[PDB]
Amino acid sequence: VTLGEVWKRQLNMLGKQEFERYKVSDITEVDRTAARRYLKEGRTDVGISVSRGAAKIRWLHERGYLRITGRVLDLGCGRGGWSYYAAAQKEVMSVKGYTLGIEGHEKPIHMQTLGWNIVKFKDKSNVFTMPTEPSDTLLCDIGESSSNPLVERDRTMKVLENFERWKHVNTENFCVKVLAPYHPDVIEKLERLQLRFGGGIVRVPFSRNSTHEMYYISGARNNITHMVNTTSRSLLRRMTRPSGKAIIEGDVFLPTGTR
Ligand SMILES: Nc1ncnc2c1ncn2[C@@H]1O[C@H](C[C@@H](N)CC[C@H](N)C(=O)O)[C@@H](O)[C@H]1O
Repeated sequence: VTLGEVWKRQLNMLGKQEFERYKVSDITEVDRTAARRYLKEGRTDVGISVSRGAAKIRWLHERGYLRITGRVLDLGCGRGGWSYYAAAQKEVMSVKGYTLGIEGHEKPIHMQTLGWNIVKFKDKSNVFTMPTEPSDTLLCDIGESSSNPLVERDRTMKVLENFERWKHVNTENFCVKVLAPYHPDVIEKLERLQLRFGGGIVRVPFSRNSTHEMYYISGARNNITHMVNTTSRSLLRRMTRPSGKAIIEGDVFLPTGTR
């Protein structure tokens, strides 16, 4: 019924080469070559980011959709790309990152980029079972893709329900992943969250066309349905006229040392 639902159905029907071409079409992308080379040599001292995810929070921060201040909580921190980006910012007092870490490449990776000494990581943490704690800036980047839209809907609602649980009175700043924002249930829930907490929703250009993920943020006020639909239209437009080419820019580089 929604344009996002049409997008998801069409996406799932794409042939293999069509899918690969489509997913990068007109997206923005950071060049990860430098960071990967250094990490391969165990060079944790260097001013690099541990993940591609850092590019998303940099865009959100630099473009004024999110202020990053005080006590930062990073729910689903993974390797720590957002946590280390936050730690380098002058208004940040501390960072606590929690993540499941049920694989491997997806546990926190220690680094010595700026403010590393004010970051504390806890692996094997389920943020859904944990008690909440206060924060000034609440970040959450959880939402695991599924070809099944109903699974994506369920996962999104769970994340939003838990976000509301964690969203404290002193939480002025927030950024939550909305995996599948186009589902009517998700739109309806976000609208009620917005009445309580204000804020708005945004598409980060570093997201692949193969996901409809958007971010609910504190830094801008906008119309949820309008913003989601505009993204659905962009995604469908790219599907009918795919360039097959991403726009590559410089990675998230950071200063180094203690704070
Ligand atoms: N219930 C949960 N509790 C804690 N972490 C989770 C949960 N579900 C998923 N995760 C983790 O959340 C992470 C999401 C990642 N996309 C985060 C990337 C991160 N923002 C970065 O820049 O590196 C994954 O590593 C998941 O393992």
